[PDB]
Amino acid sequence: LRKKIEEVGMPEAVKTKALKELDRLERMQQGSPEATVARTYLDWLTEVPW
Amino acid sequence: LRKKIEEVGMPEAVKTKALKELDRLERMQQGSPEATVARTYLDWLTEVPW
Repeated sequence: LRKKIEEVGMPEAVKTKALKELDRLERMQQGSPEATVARTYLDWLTEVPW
Repeated sequence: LRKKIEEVGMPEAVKTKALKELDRLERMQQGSPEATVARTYLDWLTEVPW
């Protein structure tokens, strides 16, 4: 995702929101009830057109 | 469950979705409340006709 996110487009508050999940490292390979929401969140963040 | 996921069906995104949860239930043996959720989810997912 850090390959995916530094590409063309996004503004800089988007980048400050984009550096959120570097230290959201380990809760998705085991658990958690709200772990794929951040995965999906930055998927949505890199998915919308710019 | 590995065999039955591999034979019947499935669409490929669904098969990746199922295999990324089948390895995540390494928490078994008198618990957890999270193991019995995922095991019946995989039991429902391999009995619906694809």
